[PDB]
Amino acid sequence: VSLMEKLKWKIKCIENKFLNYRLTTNETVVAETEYGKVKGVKRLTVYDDSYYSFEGIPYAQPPVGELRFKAPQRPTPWAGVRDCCNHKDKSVQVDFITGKVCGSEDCLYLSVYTNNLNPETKRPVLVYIHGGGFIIGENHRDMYGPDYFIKKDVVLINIQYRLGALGFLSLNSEDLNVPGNAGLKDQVMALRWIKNNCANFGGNPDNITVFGESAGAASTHYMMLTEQTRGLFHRGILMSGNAICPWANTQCQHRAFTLAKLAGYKGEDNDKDVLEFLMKAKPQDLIKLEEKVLTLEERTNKVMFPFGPTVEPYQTADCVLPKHPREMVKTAWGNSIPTMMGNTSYEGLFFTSILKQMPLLVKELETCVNFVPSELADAERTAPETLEMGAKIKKAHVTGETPTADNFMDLCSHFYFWFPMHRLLQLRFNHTSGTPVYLYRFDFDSEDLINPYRIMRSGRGVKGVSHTDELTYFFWNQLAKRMPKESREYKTIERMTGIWTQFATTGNPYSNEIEGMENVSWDPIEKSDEVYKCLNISDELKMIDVPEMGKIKQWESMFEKHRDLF
Repeated sequence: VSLMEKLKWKIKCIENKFLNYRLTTNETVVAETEYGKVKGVKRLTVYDDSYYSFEGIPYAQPPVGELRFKAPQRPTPWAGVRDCCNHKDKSVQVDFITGKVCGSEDCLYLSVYTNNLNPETKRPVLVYIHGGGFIIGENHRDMYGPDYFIKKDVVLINIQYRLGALGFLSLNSEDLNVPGNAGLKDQVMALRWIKNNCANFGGNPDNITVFGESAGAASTHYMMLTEQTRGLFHRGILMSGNAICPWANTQCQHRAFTLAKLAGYKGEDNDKDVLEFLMKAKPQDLIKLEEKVLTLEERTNKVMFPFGPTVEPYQTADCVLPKHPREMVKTAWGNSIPTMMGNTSYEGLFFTSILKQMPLLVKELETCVNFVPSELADAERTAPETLEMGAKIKKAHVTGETPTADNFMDLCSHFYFWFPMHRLLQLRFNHTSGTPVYLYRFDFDSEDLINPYRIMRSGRGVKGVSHTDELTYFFWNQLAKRMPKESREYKTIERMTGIWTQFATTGNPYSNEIEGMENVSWDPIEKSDEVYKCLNISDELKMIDVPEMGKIKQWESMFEKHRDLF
């Protein structure tokens, strides 16, 4: 991020300080939880709405010392009242704007929001799991403010969970009890807290919706796959992601050793000596080195993060992922709850800045071997079969005689999002009770209202709807402003939160009370459908055939000889 955007960010952080004080009221309230009482407070919004706010509710013991890299433990209860009028630290991470390590190991908290603590009827509960590649993110309201959602009569809960190597270190040796996925286990403990405590805030424990974007969508999907969460919630929404995405998991068991070596470890490649080393290290020191762990080959093979969700090397009581995601789909309890999935209309547009900085990436489309699904390719990417499959991908996305940045970004939309969605839909149809899945396509472009990911990506002035652009219309953030009610942006906020709230309530995203839906016939996708239908969300709401269908089928064709792997 440039100096100019850094200095502006800093000014916005100071302004958000002052705004937050002005919107804090003196109406404190006290709620009961299974571990003790919590004090929260009424806050106002810039639209002059109000909501009750509880931040910093612990759902697990701080994972420090001997608990580092381990499954979460339940928290210590308290006899008095805990002050929850203020946020806690985020998980240790690199700050996307400053580039400095920030956060704390003491990060296992959630926040609860609602416009009415004592409603006549218990309300739908929506739980947001934030994205950020499993390496950044938070539930702070300067990024994820509930100010738009609390216009609806819902309970909204935003959770945190361990990130990076501290959340996703994995070691083969069963004796060490570091199987991996600690951060996903964090999410599990949070969802258990929510089911067992949302009643205290007017929530219906029998009508919970989990949703998330990007890594939060992969997370929502993991929470729909694992037996650990069976029946804990009742709808799911996957926004630009799922667990089949190539970036959403990784067999990272050898990278603990690699990280240790980067941090100055001398010794053998041996799980116990490496763990004992990492257990001593300053948490900041490990997180700063994480961007250096992936090898050239791994990066070439499109492995996106060194640590992340993994198939656990051995089964334990708290095992979240005992098998690969595709195998887990075959028995998943979440296949049989109402589900909504969607993507934006130009997902890969996110990588505009990366392609300007490393223009030689475009030459990857000369053969496209690096984008062949890794289960079909070779690490070398030189096998004749890999070349043949790469030629198929190239036909799908290279439009002229010279591959272009636009072509690269289009390819990325499919590699990272549309193709794994198609794979998931087809696999799920074979293993479900018949509960509906609805598709949306977010296609609303504005720069009058933005969110911090646009700064992170240097995407100001870039026309089109990138990965993360829809979040602006769901959550307040410290770059936002009050929009006029007749503005296209305000209308889109009402539409997006209205649709999500409607789906959370009934399992059907359609509502006649949502402006622009008068002629919308939004049917769920059927197994028999050759072509997916979706609600395209622009200035108008229109049911259309997914424009991406043709390319989706071309990617599918790579599995013609290997249909069991599709």
